[PDB]
Amino acid sequence: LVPRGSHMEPLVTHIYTADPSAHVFDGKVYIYPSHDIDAGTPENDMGDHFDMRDYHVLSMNSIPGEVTDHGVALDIKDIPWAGRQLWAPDAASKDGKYYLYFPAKDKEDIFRIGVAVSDSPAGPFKPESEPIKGSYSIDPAVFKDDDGKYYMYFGGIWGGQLQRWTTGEYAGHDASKTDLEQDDAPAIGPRIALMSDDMLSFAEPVKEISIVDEQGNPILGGDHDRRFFEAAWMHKYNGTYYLSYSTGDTHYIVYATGDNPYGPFTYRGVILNPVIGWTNHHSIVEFNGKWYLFYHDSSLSGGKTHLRCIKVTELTHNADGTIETISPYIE
Ligand SMILES: [Ca+2]
Ligand code: NA
Repeated sequence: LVPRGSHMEPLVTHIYTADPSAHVFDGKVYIYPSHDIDAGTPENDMGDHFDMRDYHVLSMNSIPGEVTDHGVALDIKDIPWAGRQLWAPDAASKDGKYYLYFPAKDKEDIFRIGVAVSDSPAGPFKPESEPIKGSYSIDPAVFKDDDGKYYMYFGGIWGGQLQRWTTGEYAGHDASKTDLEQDDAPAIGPRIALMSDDMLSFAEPVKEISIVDEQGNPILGGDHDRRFFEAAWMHKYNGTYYLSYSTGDTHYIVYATGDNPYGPFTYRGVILNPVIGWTNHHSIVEFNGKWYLFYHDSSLSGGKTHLRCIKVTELTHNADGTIETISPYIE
């Protein structure tokens, strides 16, 4: 039991970890990451090489600090609706219950988002027997706004299948493997829905978020440096709403700002430059008055994209609301 997270070192090494969603529950940091395994499945752009099967919840009392692995919180074998692939999760707390939101493919090989419930932030969690009605695609972030309303941000293109949901019904397994394939049109936007009071469903039809440049024009499909790929995250600073996300094939975490949960959000700049390994996935959390960026890389595995490790670093906002770009391997 030794302290970790002082010089951007891996927070845990006994398992591979990715896609960290960090929260402060009960005055502690709780982290909800994917648990990477060396499944030896084929590698490709639809992500079959990411064949995760369970979640472990991690916690820290301080940063740096000892990282507690609380064991298996949820196993894919116990989720009745799920076929494969437990991808980037998140958690929320309401009225003394804890909710784990997770993307997984159903038995028709279509990504949906499910919820599982516990009395403890560390789990374990009991999955609902079906996924959230009207959910689709991947990478949920459930954000509690200051007014007590909770919103799920979600979506991912390419293997996350968001490009196959243009009409509210799945376009089929022969549909686009990437995006709309119209680079001069506006890019695909992430999704948002207000959550129900009981946290098991959406309280409205799912909305799509507009992301625009500094001149107010939509980010285009061809603009891979700035357009949404996956890993939506929401935080607030100065009353401004910050939508951050991964750009996928250009390997950035970027951010965009707006004045309400639904946007539009105006692209501002880069949160995190590219890491070791193809994927880049993060969260941003305030703990004891300091802001932290949780992220991952493939450093521990010697550069294997599907065997990752989570890390943390301090994140600096300026008073005008801009954020200083982090480069992962400099200081
Ligand atoms: Ca996430
Ligand atoms: Na910048």
